[PDB]
Amino acid sequence: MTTRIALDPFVSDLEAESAALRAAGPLAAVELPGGVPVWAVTHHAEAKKLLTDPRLVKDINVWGAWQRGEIAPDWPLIGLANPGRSMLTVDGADHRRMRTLVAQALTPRRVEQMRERITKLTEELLDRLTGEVVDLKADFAYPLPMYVVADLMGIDEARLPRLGELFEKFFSTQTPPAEVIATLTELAGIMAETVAAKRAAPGDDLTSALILASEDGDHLTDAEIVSTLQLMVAAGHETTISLIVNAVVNLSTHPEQRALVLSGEADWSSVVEETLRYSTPTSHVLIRFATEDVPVGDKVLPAGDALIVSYGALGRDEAAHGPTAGEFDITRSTENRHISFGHGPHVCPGAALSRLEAGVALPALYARFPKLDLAVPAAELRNKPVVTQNDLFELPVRLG
Ligand code: HEM
Ligand SMILES: C[C@]12CC[C@H]3[C@@H](CCC4=CC(=O)CC[C@@]43C)[C@@H]1CC[C@@H]2O
Repeated sequence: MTTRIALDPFVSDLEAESAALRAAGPLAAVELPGGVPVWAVTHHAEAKKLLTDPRLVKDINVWGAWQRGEIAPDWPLIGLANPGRSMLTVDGADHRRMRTLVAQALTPRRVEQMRERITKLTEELLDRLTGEVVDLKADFAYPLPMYVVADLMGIDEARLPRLGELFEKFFSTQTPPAEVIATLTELAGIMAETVAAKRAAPGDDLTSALILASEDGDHLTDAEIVSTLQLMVAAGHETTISLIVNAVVNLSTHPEQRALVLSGEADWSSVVEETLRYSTPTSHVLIRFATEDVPVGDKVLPAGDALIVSYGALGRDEAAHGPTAGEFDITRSTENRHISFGHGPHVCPGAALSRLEAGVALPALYARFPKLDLAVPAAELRNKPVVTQNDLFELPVRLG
C-alpha cells in the first residue's frame, strides 16, 4: 500500500500540509476528515494531465466506496462529494448542456458590463468602515462577492444573513453530523424559493434567464437550476472572499512588494495572479473518479477510486515555477501559468468575474487606506476548519 496523509480538519498548518502533499506526490494517498481515503494529485503537470483525462470523471456512480455504502450520509463533506446534478457533476454532452448559458453570462465582455456596479458597491463598503481597526473580512472582503453573486443569481438580499449561517455549517469540518443534512435541505430550499420567484416574476438576473431558456425543454430542469444556483452562489462568494483576504495578507507580509504596487512599479493583476498561485482560495477540489486504472507517476490510480485536485499544494510546485515557487513574488515570471481556476472542460467559468472583483476591490482599498496593515502579527491569523478552502476566521486591519 501507501503512506497516507490525514488532512487536518482544523487546518492548523496549511503550509506544512501542502508541503507534505507535494512530497508524497504526484499522486498522494490522503484521508479526508471523517476517515475517507482518497487520492490527491499534488503536482502541477500531473494535475493538468488528470484534469483533461477522459478516464477521470465527475460521475459518482464510478465511486467504488460510494456503491459499497462506505460513505456516511451525514458526512460533513457530503455536500461537496455529492451535490445535486449540475455542470459540476457531469462531463461531455451533459456538461455543455448544463454550463453553456452560465458561462456565456460570465465572459470578459459581460463581466466588464458589471464593473460600474461592482465599483459602486466596493466604494460603498469602504465608506461604511467604522473604527481604527476593523475585521476587513467581515466588513469588506466577505460582503462584496456575496452581494455580487446574489445580484447575479436573483437572490433576495434579505436572505443573505441566513445563507451566511448555513454556509458556515456547510463548510465546517466541526458541524455535528446531526446538522449536516438539515443544512443541505435548508440551503436547497432557499435556492428553490429563488427559482420559484424568478419563474413567476422574471427579472434581468441569470436565474430568470436559465428558466426562460429551459421553458421549451432540452436545457435545464428546475432541479438542475436549483443545484446550479447553489453552485454559483457558493463558488462565487467563498473563493473570491479568500482571494481578497489573501492578497491583503500577502502584501502586508511582503511590504517591499506592497511598495512596488502602490508606486506603480508592479500592477494589481500581478498581485491577484500571484495570490492565486501562492495562496489559492481553494486548497482542494472534490471529486473525480477513475473509470479505469490510470498511471500517475510511479503509482496507479485504481479504477473506482477517487481523486481530489490539491490546487493549494501544487501552486508551489518547484517543477512548474522553479526554486522560488514556495515564496510570494509578484515580480515572478513562470514558464507555467497557475491552474488555480482549474484546467480542461471544467475550468472556472467565473475567473473573469473573480479577477474583476479583486481587481476593483484591492486598488480601491489601498487608494482609500494607503497605510493599512495587519492589526495582529501574521502568525495570529488562523484558518477556519474548512479542509477544502483556505479561509481565515478574521482579517484584523489597522486602516490608518
Ligand atoms: C478566486 C476565485 C475563484 C477560484 C479560485 C475558483 C476556482 C475554481 C476551480 C479550481 C474550478 C474547477 C474545479 C475543478 O474542476 O477541479 C472552479 C469551477 C467553478 N467555478 Fe470557480 N473559482 C473562483 C470564482 C468563481 C466565481 C466568482 C464563480 C461564479 C460567479 C465561480 C463559478 C464556478 C463554477 C460554476 C464552477 C464549475 C465549473 C464546471 O465544473 O464546469 N467561480 N472554480
Ligand atoms: C458544491 C458546491 C459547488 C462547487 C463549489 C463548492 C464550494 C467549494 C468550491 C470551490 C471551488 O474553487 C470550485 C467550486 C466548489 C467545489 C460548493 C458548495 C455548495 C455547492 O453546491
